[PDB]
Formats: sequence, structure tokens, C-alpha cells
Amino acid sequence: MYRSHFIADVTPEYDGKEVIWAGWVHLLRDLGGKKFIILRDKTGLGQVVVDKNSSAFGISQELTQESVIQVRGIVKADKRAPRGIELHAEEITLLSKAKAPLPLDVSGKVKADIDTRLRERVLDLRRQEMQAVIKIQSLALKAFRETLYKEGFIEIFTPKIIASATEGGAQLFPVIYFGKEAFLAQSPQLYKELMAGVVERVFEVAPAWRAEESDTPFHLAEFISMDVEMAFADYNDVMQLLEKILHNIVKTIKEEGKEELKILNYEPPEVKIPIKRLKYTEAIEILRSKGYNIKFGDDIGTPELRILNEELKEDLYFIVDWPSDARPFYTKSKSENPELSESFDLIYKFLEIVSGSTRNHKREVLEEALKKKGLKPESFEFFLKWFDYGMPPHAGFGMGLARLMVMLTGIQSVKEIVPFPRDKKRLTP
Amino acid sequence: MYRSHFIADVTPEYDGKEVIWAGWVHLLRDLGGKKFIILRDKTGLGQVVVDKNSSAFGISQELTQESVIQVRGIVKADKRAPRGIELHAEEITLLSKAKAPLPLDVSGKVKADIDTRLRERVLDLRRQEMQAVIKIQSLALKAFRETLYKEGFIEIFTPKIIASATEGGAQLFPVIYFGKEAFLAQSPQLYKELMAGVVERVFEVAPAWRAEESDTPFHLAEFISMDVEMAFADYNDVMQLLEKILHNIVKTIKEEGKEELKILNYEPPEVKIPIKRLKYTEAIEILRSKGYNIKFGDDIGTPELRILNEELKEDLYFIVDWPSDARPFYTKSKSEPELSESFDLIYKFLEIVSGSTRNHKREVLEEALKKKGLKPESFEFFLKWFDYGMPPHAGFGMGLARLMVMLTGIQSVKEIVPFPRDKKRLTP
Ligand SMILES: [Cl-]
Ligand SMILES: [Cl-]
Repeated sequence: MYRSHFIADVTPEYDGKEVIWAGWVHLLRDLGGKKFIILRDKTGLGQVVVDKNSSAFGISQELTQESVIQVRGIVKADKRAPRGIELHAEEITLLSKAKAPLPLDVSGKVKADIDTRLRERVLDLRRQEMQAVIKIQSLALKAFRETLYKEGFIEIFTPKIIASATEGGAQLFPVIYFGKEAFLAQSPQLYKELMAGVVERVFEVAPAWRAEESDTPFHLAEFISMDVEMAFADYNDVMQLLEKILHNIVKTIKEEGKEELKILNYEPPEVKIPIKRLKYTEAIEILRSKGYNIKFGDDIGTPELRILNEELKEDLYFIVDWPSDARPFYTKSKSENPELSESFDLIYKFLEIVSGSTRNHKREVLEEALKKKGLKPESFEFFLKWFDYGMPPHAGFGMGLARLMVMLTGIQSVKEIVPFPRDKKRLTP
Repeated sequence: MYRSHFIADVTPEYDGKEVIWAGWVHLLRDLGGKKFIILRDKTGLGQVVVDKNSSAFGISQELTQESVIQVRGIVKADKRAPRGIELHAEEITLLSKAKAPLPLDVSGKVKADIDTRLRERVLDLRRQEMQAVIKIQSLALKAFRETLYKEGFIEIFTPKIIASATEGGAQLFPVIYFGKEAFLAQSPQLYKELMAGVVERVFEVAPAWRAEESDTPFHLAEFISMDVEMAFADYNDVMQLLEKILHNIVKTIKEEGKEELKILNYEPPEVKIPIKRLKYTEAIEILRSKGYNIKFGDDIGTPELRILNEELKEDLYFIVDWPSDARPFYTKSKSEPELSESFDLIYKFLEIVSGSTRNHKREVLEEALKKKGLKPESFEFFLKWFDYGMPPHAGFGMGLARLMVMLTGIQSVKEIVPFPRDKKRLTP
């Protein structure tokens, strides 16, 4: 196409050979009457030299950072040079010239806030660091599906535009839909249960949306959700599935993203099996005993997760068995105590990465649960009806991709992970 | 847990052994004082028989179709039975009791109305033919990504809510987005072009939406769209890749989806490399060479395509070099310009994929927008990025559901998509 080799394809064993590189002008320096071009392509950064008496010298002088070029030259081994080589330019073609100067420095280090970078997001995304994020995410999805296929999970796609919400109180985006006010789904919840009720084992990785104005970290309005629903399984089963998933994920990043982690100065945690389980009951007591005003039944906020993290000597733990009263109507209660529920959160340090549970499967227990939350059963008929015709016991979870990315990169901002973030003040690009 | 084995695991070399099945009561019949239960699960259909001398008998008497049960029994080989085995039940546990009668038959050759089936979609989808389709789509997706991984492609996700349209005059769904009227995207277009401009090779498989009120077949309002964008490629490179993808999908379906194709009575077309490339220009000349009322520059539609399917004796084929003015502003015109570097992939009479090489110069994008009679200033959110080194690139978008017709032979999009969405369909 526009090249014979990617930069990284060339080894010292290429000395004296003619190669064609293509890519971006990363840097441009002049030393000793020689022009040095650091070129960038998807494999990384090479070094090209244009000496005075080359025919490429003339055009090399008009080149600017982020212009796209083709360069044909002869490989020279060196060892003082990147990966032990450099390209001695003979011919350079200008494919696409960039305006100068740049509004954002692709090699300058992070200057300006998030919002200034989002005006020049492409230039920002081109930075080694962001490139590494984009790469790791892709590997993370591959490893996610791989584990699932091994367990015979079937990949699915459920409706994103829905008539009414599954959990009232959740704020959904209005969609004007052929004359009706419909909404954007917040999760595939009902549909994946349904599809579990037909082919048993299903996942979906896909967009979801939430309309709140919460300004805390990690609360984009649009977000990718990684969902799994498993028939003839309860919450302990799926927790063990996820363990294996997460393990294959970090293992893939560690082997296939060695270089990316290097650019990131980051080492994802070990996934020890089993992951520490801590009952919610016990979490409440650790908190109380350190002096926080927290009663059984209360939520466990970020501030609490910090102390929980600071106390467990574990970065990666499940919080299992929450109060039934704080979990959806579709979540199975504990048999030995109705006040508790067969649910879990997976926390990484102080961030929630996954939530799941064992679900209900009888219409009557579902209908009771709805009453126990003061909802009108007749208004969830769209959910209840399917359970008249043999819904099996099932269990599932949802993990947030970009939250999982924090565990895989070290980046502490979701707007730094998602290449085109959406929230209350952010719609473009 | 609930089972010890799936129905398809158990073979004759299991004789005398105890086995736990979990599944759905597909069929009940009584014969010779003996109860017959056709059990179903994700692997398929199995035969359980309950003797009158069994303790499982009494609960066996109250089972209804589609109930979820657990049957502990012993395997006996028979070779008159499915997979040469059946299960003589010792205990039966009732997990989920289903109401009687069923409003839709799972065991039946169910000739019912579409909206009637939508009303009871879970039962509908449990038919072997539907499970087939579901399973094949999964296999298709895996194969698709597998090919793209081999070539270095990176999986992206692009924004679904957007400020404004890319194709003007295209109808998008309004979203009320923090006080503003935003829209659902109809494709990742701009965004996958921008991602290719950072890491060269990308793909995305994700929902898109159009809001037109069509009444023609294969025009769901929400659809899963498989996109690929590739820097330093032109359309011919991306068509080659497309072929390589479709080849692998067909192979994977034929090898891994054997029983599914069996249930469906269907054989996928052969992806013959290279797939026929029919120049638009020649497509018009053929349509004229038989008796038709078409001129160069006119659109080729479904009538015209049924006709092309015949004339070409090829079921899979590209129509290429469409008139530049029938094509988006971001599609690059041919070097030698009334024509553009564009293609559509066709299966018989149905458009499956479209793509092209893209423009990458601000100037030519602006011009293209003037010559279509649009005002560049309104498209500034597209143009701006091309100021800072967008490389040559190209790409395509393939409808998952339309692909699916090629893989299954099913002629209705609402028989492929589990929970379809259109002007008169929102629930389920
Ligand atoms: Cl909801
Ligand atoms: Cl658009």
C-alpha cells in the first residue's frame, strides 16, 4: 500500500536494505547539517536521517509536525539508534500536509485541561500514552470474549431504545420515537435474562446511558457495559466465571500489552483466586469500629471504599450479600435471611467495577419484591409476563469497560480513557 | 449445580451411569404405561422416559411443556433413541412451573403472525430454528473479529449521541440530552475515520439508528452495524479485506455451525476469491442490454438488483465506481471524477456492505460540499480534523442482520433480530 514495512518490522538484520516507511512526522531536528525525522506509525517511533546531498533534503525542509509522509530509504544498523536502526532517506512524499503550528503537542507532555484537549482530541489521542490506552482496551475485550466462548457463552445484541424503565428512579434519556417518548436503555438487564431463558449462556458488550447530573469521577452519561447472564447458575457461579475472565484479561495485558504498560508505567494487580470476599455486614462493622456514622442498611460510598481498601490490604475484593432493600426487585433474596440478598459488587481499591446477582425466576416472588419497594406490579407487566412460561434460575453481572480500564492502566480519569466522552457539559466532539 | 452433563455430552459409553440433566420440557407423550419427556437445553433435545415403577412418576404426571426441570436418572443405550441414548429417570425436580396452555408452540412448526410471535418472543426464539440463528450470529461475530485481529485491527467504540448530522437530509432520532436536542448516530463514520487517523486500523460492532418511516423489507430503525476503517488503504485494499472476512465467516459457520445450517435447511454461498466486481457503468449497460428504462447516473435499486442477480450468474458481487454525485461528500472521486472510489457488496438482490476510499484533504472535502450544494461552515466539525494530518484511508460498514440473510437464508429481518425496532414496533 503506502509502505513495505511498519517501523517495528525492521531489525539490525536489515542493514543495507531498502525499506518504505509511512506515517506521521513526530519530531524534526537538525544537527550537523543533517535532518532527523522521528516518524510515527501504528507500531511506534522510528528515526529517519536525511543528509545534505540526498534528493529528499529539499522536501524534508518544508515538513511540519503531524504531516503524513511516505519515506523510501536504506536501513543502517547503529545501536545508538532506536531498536538499533535508522532509515537513511532517499525519497519522501507528502501525503497530507498539516497546518502549523500545532494547537496540541503530540510529543510535548500533557499541557492544558481535559476540555482544551477535547477540542484537539485526535492530536491528544495520538500521544503514546493514549495510543496505549486504546490498544489495551481492545485486548481487554478480546480476552473477555475468549474466556466466555470457552464456557460456551453466546454473544448477543439487545434493544437500546425501550418503552419504559426497568428500575423506576433511574433517569433515562428521552428519545422521540415515531411520536412517542421512548428512552435509552441503561443496561441490557431484562433482555439478557430473556435470552438466557432461551439459549442459557449470553454476553453483550455495548453502549448504555444514564441521565443524572452527578459530577463525581467516573460518571459519563454514555458508557460501554460488559454483560453476562448465565442460566442454572447463582451468584457464586458467576463470581467464579468473572474471576477467570479478569484473570485472562490481566494475563493478556501482561503478555500482549507489555510495551503499552511500559509506556504507562503501570502494572495491573494480580488476580488471586479466589478474590477476597467480604460480606456487607462485615464491611459495615469495619467501618463502625473505625468511628464512621454507618448503620446496617446504609450505602457504602467511595469515602467508605477508601477505608475498606486501606484496611483489607487487598486492592481487589468482592462486597457480597447486600441488603435486599438496596438491590433491584429482580435480585434473589437470601433463603436463610430475607433481609440480605444474593448480590455482589467487585471493587478495585475504591472503585466499583462490576455488579451482579442471583435473579428471581418466579412471577410471585418478583411481584412481591416490587410491592416491598412500593412499586405498582401492573406497571411492570412488560417484565413480569415472560416468567409465566418457564424462566430458569439464572444469574448475571455487568462490568463497566472504562472502570475496568482504571485497573488495567492506572489512569484515574474516565475522560482520559474514553476517547469521546459524553456528560452534562460534554457532547462534542 | 443443577446438572452434571449437557444432553449432547452423553454417549452410549455411558451405559448404566447416573447423569443429571437440567432443562425445558419440550414434549410430553404417554406410551405403553410409560411417560416420554423430550427434554431440551442449550445443546439440544434429549429423551427421558419415566416408568410407572418410578418415584419420579407422580411429579412426572403434573409437568407441563416449557417447565424447567432437573431429572436425575441412569443412561441406557438404545440407538433407536436420540444420539443412541435415553435417560431412565429416578428423581425429577421442578425448578420453574410454566402456565398451561402455551400461547405459542415451541415444539411445533409454528405458522403464526409476526406480531403474534413478538407478543411471545421468548417462546418463539426457543424454537430450534431461532436458536440456530442466534447461535450463527455469535459465530459470525467471532469470525469477523478473528480476521481483523490477524491484520492488526483495534476494537473501538464511538459516541452514539451526537450534536448534529454528517449526512444532511438524513433523518435521525432526537434525544433530549441535558436541555439540548441531540441525536442518535446512524453510523460511526466520522469517528472511525478519526480513530484510523490515530492508530490506523479500527473496527466497531455496535448499534446505529435511522428514523425514516420505511415500509420496505430490511429497514429496522435500530440495527447492528459492523464497521472497519483503515489508514493507508484505498477501496480495493478494503474490498480485499472484506472478502477475507466473509470467507472466514462462511467457513466458520460451515464448520462450527453444522447443526445450525442443518436445522435451517441452508447452505451459505461460496465466497469465491476474488468476488465479482461489476462497474456501475457496466451495470447500467447490462440493464439496458436487456429491456429496461434506466440511464447512466440513475440509482440501481432492488428491482434492478433482482435483474442483475440473474444476468451475472453470481450471487455475491460488488457494484463499484458509483457516480460521484450519488455518493457522500467524504467519498474520494476517481483520479481520471464523475465517478467515485466506492463499492456496494450485493447478495442476490440485497445490499450487504458499502464503503469507499475517503478524502483526507480539507480543500477537497469543502469543494465536495459546495458541489453538492451544502455550506462548508455547517460541516466544520467534520472538516477541522483534516487540518492536522489525516492520512489516506478507506473503510466500510456491513449490516449484521443483512449479512445474516446470507448466512441463514431467512428473508425477513424481523425473523433475524430478536427484539426488532421500527415505526410500529417498540415493545418488546
Ligand atoms: Cl431502567
Ligand atoms: Cl448522519
